[PDB]
Amino acid sequence: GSHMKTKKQQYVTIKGTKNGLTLHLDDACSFDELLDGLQNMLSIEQYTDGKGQKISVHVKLGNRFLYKEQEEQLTELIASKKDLFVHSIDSEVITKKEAQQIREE
Repeated sequence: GSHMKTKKQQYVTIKGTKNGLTLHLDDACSFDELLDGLQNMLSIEQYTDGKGQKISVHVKLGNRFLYKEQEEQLTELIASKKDLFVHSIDSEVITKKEAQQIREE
């Protein structure tokens, strides 16, 4: 029946039906395996909107520190033809460190 709802703290929503891919995750220190899964699935399935595919991946996680490089590598495939409205951004913490990738292992 009718029931008034208050505000939310941590919600998840993914829109990829007749449009591009608009998803918004609002959770910190939590896994987004149920988010990244659909993200890739929908992008491969169909991102054909018809008017203007909105491919805005807004991962408002926080101090979760997601591996952008993991998503970026797959994004590179679309970046070569980023004529659509694609915009992905998270909430990582900038770290000024010399992370030299040198492995003698």
